[PDB]
Amino acid sequence: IEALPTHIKAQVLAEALPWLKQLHGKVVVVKYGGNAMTDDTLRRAFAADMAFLRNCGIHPVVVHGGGPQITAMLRRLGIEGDFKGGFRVTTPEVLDVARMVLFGQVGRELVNLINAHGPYAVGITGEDAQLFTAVRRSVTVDGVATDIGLVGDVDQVNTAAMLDLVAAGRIPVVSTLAPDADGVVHNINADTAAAAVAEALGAEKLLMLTDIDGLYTRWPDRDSLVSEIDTGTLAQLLPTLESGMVPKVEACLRAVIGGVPSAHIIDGRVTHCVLVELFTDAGTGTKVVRG
Amino acid sequence: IEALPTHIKAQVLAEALPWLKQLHGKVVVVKYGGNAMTDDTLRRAFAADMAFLRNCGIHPVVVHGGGPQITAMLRRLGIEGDFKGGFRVTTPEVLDVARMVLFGQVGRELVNLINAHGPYAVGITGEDAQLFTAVRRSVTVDGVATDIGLVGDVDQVNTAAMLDLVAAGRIPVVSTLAPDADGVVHNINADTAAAAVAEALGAEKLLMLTDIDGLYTRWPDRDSLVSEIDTGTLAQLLPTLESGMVPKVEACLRAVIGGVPSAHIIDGRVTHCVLVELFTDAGTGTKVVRG
Amino acid sequence: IEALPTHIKAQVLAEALPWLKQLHGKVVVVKYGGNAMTDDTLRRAFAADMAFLRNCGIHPVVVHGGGPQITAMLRRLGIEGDFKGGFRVTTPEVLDVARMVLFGQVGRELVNLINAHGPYAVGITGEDAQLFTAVRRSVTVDGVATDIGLVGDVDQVNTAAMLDLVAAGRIPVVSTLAPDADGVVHNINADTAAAAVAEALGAEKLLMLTDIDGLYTRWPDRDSLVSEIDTGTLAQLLPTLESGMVPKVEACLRAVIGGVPSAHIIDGRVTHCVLVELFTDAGTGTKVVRG
Amino acid sequence: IEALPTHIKAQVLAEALPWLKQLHGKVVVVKYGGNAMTDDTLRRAFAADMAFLRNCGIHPVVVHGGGPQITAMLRRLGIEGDFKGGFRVTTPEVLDVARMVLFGQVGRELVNLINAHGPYAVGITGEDAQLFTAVRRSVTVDGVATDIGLVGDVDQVNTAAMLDLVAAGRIPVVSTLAPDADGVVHNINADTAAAAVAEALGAEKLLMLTDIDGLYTRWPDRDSLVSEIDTGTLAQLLPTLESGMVPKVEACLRAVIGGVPSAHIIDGRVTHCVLVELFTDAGTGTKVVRG
Amino acid sequence: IEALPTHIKAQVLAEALPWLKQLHGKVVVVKYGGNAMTDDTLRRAFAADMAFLRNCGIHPVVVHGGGPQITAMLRRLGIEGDFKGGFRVTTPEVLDVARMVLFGQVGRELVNLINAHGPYAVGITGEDAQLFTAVRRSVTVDGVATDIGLVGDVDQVNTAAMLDLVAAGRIPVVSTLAPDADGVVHNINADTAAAAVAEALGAEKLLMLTDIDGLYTRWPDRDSLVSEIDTGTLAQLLPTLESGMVPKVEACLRAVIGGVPSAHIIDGRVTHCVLVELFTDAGTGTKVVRG
Amino acid sequence: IEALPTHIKAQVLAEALPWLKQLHGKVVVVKYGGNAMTDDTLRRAFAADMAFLRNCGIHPVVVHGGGPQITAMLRRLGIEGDFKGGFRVTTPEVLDVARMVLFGQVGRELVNLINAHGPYAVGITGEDAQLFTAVRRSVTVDGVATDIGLVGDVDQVNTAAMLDLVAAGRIPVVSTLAPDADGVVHNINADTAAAAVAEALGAEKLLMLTDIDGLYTRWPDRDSLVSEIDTGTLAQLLPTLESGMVPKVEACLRAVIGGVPSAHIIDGRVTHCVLVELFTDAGTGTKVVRG
Ligand SMILES: COc1cc2cc[nH]c2cc1C(F)(F)F
Ligand SMILES: COc1cc2cc[nH]c2cc1C(F)(F)F
Ligand SMILES: COc1cc2cc[nH]c2cc1C(F)(F)F
Repeated sequence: IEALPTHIKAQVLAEALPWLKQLHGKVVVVKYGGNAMTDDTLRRAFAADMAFLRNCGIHPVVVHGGGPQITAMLRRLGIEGDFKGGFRVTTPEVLDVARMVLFGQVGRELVNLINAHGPYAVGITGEDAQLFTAVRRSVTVDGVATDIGLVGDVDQVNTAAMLDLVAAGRIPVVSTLAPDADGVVHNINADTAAAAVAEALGAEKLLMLTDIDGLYTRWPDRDSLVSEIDTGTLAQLLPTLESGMVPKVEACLRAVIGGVPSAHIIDGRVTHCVLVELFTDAGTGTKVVRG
Repeated sequence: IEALPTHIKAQVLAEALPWLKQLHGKVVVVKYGGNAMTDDTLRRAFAADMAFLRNCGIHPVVVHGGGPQITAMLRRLGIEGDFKGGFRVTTPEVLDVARMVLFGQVGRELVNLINAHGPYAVGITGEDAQLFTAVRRSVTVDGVATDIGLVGDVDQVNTAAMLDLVAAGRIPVVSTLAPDADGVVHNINADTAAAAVAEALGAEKLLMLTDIDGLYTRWPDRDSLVSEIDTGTLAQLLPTLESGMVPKVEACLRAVIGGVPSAHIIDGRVTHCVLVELFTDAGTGTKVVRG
Repeated sequence: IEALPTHIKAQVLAEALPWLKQLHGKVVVVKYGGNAMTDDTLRRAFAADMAFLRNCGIHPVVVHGGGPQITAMLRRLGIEGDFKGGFRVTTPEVLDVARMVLFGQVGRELVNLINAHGPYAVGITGEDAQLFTAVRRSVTVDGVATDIGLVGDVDQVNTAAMLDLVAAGRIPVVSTLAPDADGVVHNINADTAAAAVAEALGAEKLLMLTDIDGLYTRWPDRDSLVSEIDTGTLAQLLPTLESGMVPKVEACLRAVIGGVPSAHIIDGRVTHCVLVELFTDAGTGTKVVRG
Repeated sequence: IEALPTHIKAQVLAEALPWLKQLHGKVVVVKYGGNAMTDDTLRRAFAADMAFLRNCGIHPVVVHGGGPQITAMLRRLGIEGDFKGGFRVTTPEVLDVARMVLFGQVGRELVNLINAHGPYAVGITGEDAQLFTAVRRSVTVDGVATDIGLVGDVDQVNTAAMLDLVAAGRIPVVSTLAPDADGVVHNINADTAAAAVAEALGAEKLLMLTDIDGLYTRWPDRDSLVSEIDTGTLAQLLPTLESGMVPKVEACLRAVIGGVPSAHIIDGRVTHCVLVELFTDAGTGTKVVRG
Repeated sequence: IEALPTHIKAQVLAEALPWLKQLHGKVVVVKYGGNAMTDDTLRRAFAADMAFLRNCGIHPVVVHGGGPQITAMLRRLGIEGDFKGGFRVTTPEVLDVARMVLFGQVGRELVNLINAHGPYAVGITGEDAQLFTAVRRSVTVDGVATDIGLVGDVDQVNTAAMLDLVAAGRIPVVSTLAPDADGVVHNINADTAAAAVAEALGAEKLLMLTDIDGLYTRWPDRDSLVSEIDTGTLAQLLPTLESGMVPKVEACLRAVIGGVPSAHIIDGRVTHCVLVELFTDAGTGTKVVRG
Repeated sequence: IEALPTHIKAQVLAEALPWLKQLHGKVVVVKYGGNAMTDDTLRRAFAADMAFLRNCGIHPVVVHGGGPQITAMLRRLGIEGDFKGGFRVTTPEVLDVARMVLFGQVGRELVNLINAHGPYAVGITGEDAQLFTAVRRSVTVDGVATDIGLVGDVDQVNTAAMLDLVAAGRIPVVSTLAPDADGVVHNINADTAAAAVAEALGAEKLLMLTDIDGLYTRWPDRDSLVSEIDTGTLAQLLPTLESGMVPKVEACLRAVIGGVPSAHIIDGRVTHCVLVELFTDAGTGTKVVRG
C-alpha cells in the first residue's frame, strides 16, 4: 500500500464524498453473520468499519445472527433436538441456550471488538427497555403450517428509544430475542429482524453480509450476477433461488418495500466489505430498490 | 390483608413519607443475590420493588451475582476446575462461561421480571460503552498472594454515561464483567463491584441482600444482632466474622468510607425486604455509617 | 402501629404499586374543603399527603374553598349582607373581603402547612399571570335566573403556563378568584373551578374532599351507599340528592364528561383520606367514570 | 402632546438608547409605596411602566409596602394595638391581618393593574416555594433593644427560583412576609426587604419610590437637594435626616454596599417617575453609588 | 431638548408602550436606501435605531440597496455599460462589481455603524449558508420581455436558518445577491427582496425608507398625501405613480398580500424616522394594509 | 482509478480511521492561499475537501488571503501606492479596496464553491458580530519600526460566538479585516490571523497551504526537506529561511506554542492536499509540534 502513489490515495478518498454526504446523520442497519463473523481478520475489519461510520457522524446499527454457535452449544450440553421438516423445535430449554449464546457470547465478542476503538458498542435484545416485541411464527413443512416452538418475527419496535441510543453516539449491537405480548421471550431470525429494525428506524440503507459475491439470477451461470434490481422483479425471482439466499432476499424486499431507500446484499468474505459497499462504486454486492 | 382496618393502612403509607423525601431523585444501588434470586416469590417481589422505586422517582441500580449458576454450567459443560486455596482458577474458558451465564442467563431473568411492570430494565456489563474497567486482582492463600486468573476489581467507572441511563428512567441491571486496560474481560466479585458503583455514582444508599437477619457481632449469640454500627468499629470486627459475610461487610465499609451516606445489610429471605428496609423503621437489617 | 407485624407492613406498601404506576408523572386535582380544612390533625395530614404525591413524581394541584371563613370576616367587619334566595349578593365590597380571606388567609395556611415538608407550595388565583378567566354567572331562584353580583364560572384556563408550574416541582394552591374579560375579578365556586381546572390540565383524577362517607342514592338508607357509578346514571340521580352534595356531584360529572378518567367523592373526615383513596382499594369514596 | 413637533419626539426616544442598552436583560428591583400607590393616575402609570420595562426585555421585580392599609384594617376589626416606643407590637393576630391586607388586598390591586397590559404579574411572599426566609428583629427604644413581635429582616433568598420566575417573562410582585426557620411567618419592612432582594438577585438598579423630590442634606434648605452621592458620605449623613427617609436611605446603602451598581430615591408623586428616572437624564431623584 | 419639561418627556416615552407591546419578540424588516444611507447624521441615526429595536427585544432585519454606488464603481473601473431600455445589462463582470460593492463596501459601512453600539450586525447574502436563492427575471421594454443579464427575484428563502440568526440576538444586514438553482449568482432588486424576506420570515412590519413624505395619489397636489391605504385600492393606483415609487409600492402590496400585517413607506430624510414610525403616532409615512 | 483493484481501495479508506477518530468533533483551521486559490481544479478540490471534513463531523474554519488580487484592483482603480521598505502603506482608501476585494470577491468565490456541496459556507470578518478585534502593527525597515497604515494583528477573538457558528454545521470563511478598539477597521496578515484564530478556538490542527513541498532547512539542498520539527529548533531556523516562508513558519510556531497540538505546512499545488495531509501518512508537508 506504500508503493501506491499519493495522488491516487487522494483520489480514492475524494471519491467517498458523495456517499459521506448521503449517509451523514443517517441510520444504516447492518446484518452481520457468515464468515465476516468467524474469521479473525474479517471480524476485526468489520468492527473497525463500524467505528469508521461512527467517526463520520453516520449511525450504524448492528443486528447479528449465530445459528451455528447455538447448535455447537446444544451439542456440548447434550440437549437432544427435535426436528420438524429441517427445523429444530425451540423448546424453553433451547431458547435459554440460544439467548445465552447470542447475547452472552456472540454479541459480547462484537461489542468488545468495536470497543477497541472507543466507547461505542452497547448490546441489547428486545427484552431491554422493551425495545421490540415478538409474535410467534409458524413454518410450512410439506405444505402445512406447523409450530416449531418459541421462534417469532419482530412485532413492534420502540423507534424513539432506539434512536435516542444512537444520537448518544452509541452503536447498538442487537441480539434477536424479544418477548411476546405475554412476556415470553422468542428467538427471531436475524435476517428478518434486521429488515424490521431498518424500516422502524427509517434507515437510509440496509446491508446484508453474506457468503456470496451477490445475487445470481440463474446460479451457477457466472454471467447471471446482478448489481441492481427492483423489488417487483426480485419478488418474481424469489421461488427460483437456493434455500440460503431466500431469507436474505426476503429481508431486502421487505425493507425496501417498507420505505428503506435501498438494501444491499454484499460479500462478507471481502475484508472491509462495508467500506467498499458504502464509499466506493466498485462494490460486488447487489442493490435492491423499489419498483 | 383485608381484615386489617383502613386507618392503619393509611398510617403505614404515611410513615413512608420521610424516606420518600430522602430518596426522591437519588441513586440507590442494590446488590441482588442469595435466596432473593432463587425463590420465585422472592424474585417477583424484588422486581416489583425495583418498579416501585422507579415509580417514586427514585433511581435504583441493580448489581447481581451468580456464583452457583456458573458452577452448575461448568459442570454441565464438563469443564474441569483448577483450584488454588478454595478458589477456582478463572481460565479464558471459565470466563466465557461466567460471562455467558451472568449476562445471558441470570441478568436476563431479572430484566424480564422487572419489565413485566414496564419498559424499565436494561442489562449491561463493563464492556458496554466502556462503562467500567477492571484491574486484575490477586488472592492470598496460606499467606501468599496468588493469581487465580481473569478475576478483578472495578478500576474506573463512567459516572456520566451511567447517570444518563438512569435519568432516562431506566433501571440498569449490571453483570459484573469488565475489561482491563488491554481489553481483556475479567469477572468481578459482585459485592465489591456494587460498593464501587455506589461510590462512583454518588448513591444515597447501598443495599446488600444476603441470607441473614443482619450482622451478628458474636455469632451465634442471638443477642449479638446489631441494627446500626459505624465504619471504625465495623472494621475492627471484620477478622472475627464467618467467611460468608466478610465480602458483604467489606463492601459496606468501602462504600460508606467512599462517601455513600449509609450501606445496609438486609435479609433477602424476607419478601419485599427492599420496601421494608427503605420505607419503614421495622427493618431487621444492619445499617453502616461513617465514624 | 408498632405491634403490627413487619411482613404486613411490606404488603400494604407493595399493594400501592399499581396506583403509583397509574399516577406517576400525572396531574391530580384535589378540591380541599370541609373538616379536612378546619381540624388541625386532618389539615396536617392533608398537607403531608400533598408532599407524598410530590415525592412520588405525581403532580398534585390543590383548589380550596372557604365559604364559612368569608362569612365570619364579613360579620367581623360589620358588612350587612343582601340575600336573593339563599344567596348572598357579592357586591364589590364582599368580593374584596372574599379575595382577601381566600387568598390572604385560607390559601396561606395551606401553603405554609405543605411547605413544612419542602419548598413545594405556591399560591395563585386566576389573576396571577392571567392563569384563568371568569364569566359572570346567574342563579335561578324560584324559577327565575337572577344576578347575585361578582360570582362566576371558570371561563378559559392557561393550560401551558399552569403545567409549567407543576413541572418545576411546585404544588399550586388555587384560590378561586379570576377576572372576567374586562379585568373585573369574580369569585368562583371552588367545586366547579376544580372540575374546570382538572379538565383543562388533562388530570388523571379529580378528588373532591367532603364531609360524607360517599354518595348515597337513597339517603339515609345505609345500604344505598355506592362505590362506583357512571356519568349517565349519576346525571339521572342529580335532582334527588340533598342540596350539599349537588355541587360536588356536578363537578364530578362535568370533569369526567370532560375526559378526566375518574372523579372521586371521598371522606375528608378520614385522616390521610387522599392516601387511602389513591393507594389502596379500601376506599370509602365514590368513583365516577364515563358511561 | 400633539402640538409638540415630531423631530423632538424622535430625540426624546433616541436619548433612551444608552439606558435601554444598560438595562437590557437585567433585573431592576422597585420598592413601590407612598402616593404612587394611593392615587389612581399614579398607580396606573406605575403599572404601565412595569409593562414597559418587560416589553423592553428588562426584568422588573416589585416589592410593595402597605403600612397605612394594615392600620385601617386593624381599626375596622376593632383590634386594640399595643405600642412600645412608636411601634405597634405585631401579635399573631396583627400578623394574620398584615398578611391578609398586604398579600390579599394591596398586592392584588397591583397585579391586576399590571395585568391589564398582559399576563405579566404574579404575586408572592416568602412563604411561596420558600422563596425567602425571615429572622426576627428587635428595635431599640430609648436606648434598649426590645421585642415588638413577629417582625423580621429578610434572612436568606432563593436566588435561583426567583430568577426562574423572571426569565419566564413574569413580573414578581412581592408582599413582604416570610417564615423564620421554624415556619413562623413574620412581617418584614418593605424598604429593607427590597434592598435584600436586590442584592440577592444581582439587580442592576434598586429604585425606591417615596413622597420626596430627593435627598436633602440640610432639609429644608432648597439648595441642599443632591442628585448623586456615595455610600461613604451618605452613611455619615444618616443620623441627620428626618425619621421618614431613614429607612429609604438605609436600604440604598445596604444595597449598593451589597454590590448593586446604583440605588435611586425618586419622587413617586411624579407620573411615570420610573420612566423618567431610568430613560432620561432629567431625573429629580438621588442616585447612590459605592465609594 | 433640555428646555423641554420633564413631564412631557415622560409622556412621549409612555406613549411608546402600545407599540413596544405589538413589536416585542417580532421580526421587522427594514429596506434601507436613499438619503438615509448617504448623509452621515441620518446614517448614524439609522444604525442607532437598529440598536434600539434590538435592545427592546425586537428583531430587526436590514435589507440594503446601493444602485448609485455600483454605477460609480463601474465608471471608476472603465467598464462600458450596455443598455436595453433604461436598464444596464448585468454581464458576469457587472455582477462581480455589484456584489463587491454591495457586500464589500455598502454592507460593511452599515455593519460597522450598528456595531458601534454592540456586537449586533452580521452581513450576509443569499450565497451564505444558501440563505435564499434567486430566479432570473426579465423586464418589459417597449412592450417586449427582454433579458438584461444576471438580475433576478428572490426564489426561496431559508426561513429557519435566518430566524436562528435573529434569535441569537443578531441583526442581519442583507446584500441582495443570491445564486440561482445552478449556483449562478444574480443581483436582486433590494425593494422586492425586502418584501420577499418579510413574507418568508413572518415579519410583523415591513418598513421602506425612501426620499418622500409619503404616497401622493395625485402628485404633486399637496392635499393628495395619504396616511393609510388598503392593498386593493393601492393596486389600482399603481400605474398612475412616478417611476421611482413604483418598486416601493409593489414591495408593499406584495408583502401585505403575503400576510405581513402592514407595510410602511416612510421618509428616510427624517432623522430617526424608524423611531417615529414605530413608536409614535405622528408618522408622516403611508401604511399599507390588506383589503 | 478504475484499473485499481478493489481491495486496495478498501485499504486506503480503512487507513483513514485513526485520523477520523482524532479529528471527529474537533476544529481544524485552514489557511487558504497560493495556487490552491488560483487554479480552478485545485480550488474545486479544496472546496470539496472542506465539505468532506464537514460530512465527517469535523469542524473546518477557513482563513483566506488575497494579496495579489488587492494589488490588481488598486492598479485597475489607478490608486498610486506609497511604499516604505517593501511595504505598501495602507491608507483609508487602500483598506476600503482591500476589504472590498477580500470579502466581496475572494471570500465570495470560496463560499460559492463550497456551497455547491451544501448549505455550509458563511463569510465573515472581524467586523461581523465583533467576532475579533485588531491592534495596529508596525514593521521594522532598515532597523527602525515604522507605520504602514491600517494594518494590524488579531487582538481578541470571540471564541464562544465563533464556536456557535461551527456547531450549527457551518463553515466559516474568514476575510481578515477587523476593527480596532475605536471601530477603525484594519487589514490583518492572513497567515498570522489563522494562527490566532486556531489558538483562540482550541483547534486540533492548523494547516497552512503554501506553494512548497515543505520546509527546507538548507534550501535548495533537496535532502534538507523535513517532515517533522519542534518549535524550539524551528524558532532557531527562522532567521535562515527565504522571506516567503517566514510568515508561514511564524504562524506555525505561534499556534503550536499557543497549545494547538500541531501545525502543518503543506503543498497547496497538490490536488486534495488537505485530504492527503489529514487522512494519510504519505503527506509531503512539514508538521510542527511543541518542544
Ligand atoms: C440511552 O439508552 C441506553 C444507554 C446505554 C448506555 C449503556 N448501555 C445503554 C443502553 C441503553 C438502552 F438500552 F436504554 F437503549
Ligand atoms: C413558573 O411560574 C411560577 C413560578 C413561581 C415560583 C413561586 N411562585 C411562582 C408562581 C409562578 C406562576 F404564577 F407564574 F405560575
Ligand atoms: C447562526 O448563524 C450565523 C451566525 C453568525 C455569527 C457571525 N456571523 C454569522 C452568520 C450566521 C449565518 F450566516 F449562518 F446566518
